[PDB]
Amino acid sequence: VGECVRGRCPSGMCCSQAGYCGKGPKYCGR
Repeated sequence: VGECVRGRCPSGMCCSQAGYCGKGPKYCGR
């Protein structure tokens, strides 16, 4: 979160095209 940690995310978060992890349209969509 913030970064996708080595490409991973914490509990149910998603990874954006920018290598940044969070929850929302640009994270779980694109």
